[PDB]
Amino acid sequence: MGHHHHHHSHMANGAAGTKVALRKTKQAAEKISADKISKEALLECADLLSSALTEPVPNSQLVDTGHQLLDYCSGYVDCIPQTRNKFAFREAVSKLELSLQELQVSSAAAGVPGTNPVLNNLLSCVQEISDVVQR
Repeated sequence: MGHHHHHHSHMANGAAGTKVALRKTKQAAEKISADKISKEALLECADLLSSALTEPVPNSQLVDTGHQLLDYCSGYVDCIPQTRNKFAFREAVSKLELSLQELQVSSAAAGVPGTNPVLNNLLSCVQEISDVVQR
């Protein structure tokens, strides 16, 4: 216990733009985290959403948990050989990002189950994304 510096998990976040430089392009698949994005890993991350959209949780948790799927998808999508699936994957991700960004500003309730139809729209997108990989 401690009543002086009372802050749990306070990571020293301090990088004013410095960490944003050559992320515009690539460098080497070995170092690129996107090359590490595994098929099963993406499915498991999506499973967090399907669960989180059926269990009552705060808006922050919903958006932040789904927010990672965008990085996984944006990197993994180009690896998909079948262009049909790759396109169906693109649209699903496009639906996911729009739904997530509107959910955070349309929170209002913040922590109320079923509060916004957007939650079901997210679920629809997650089902599509996983199913595209299962095609």
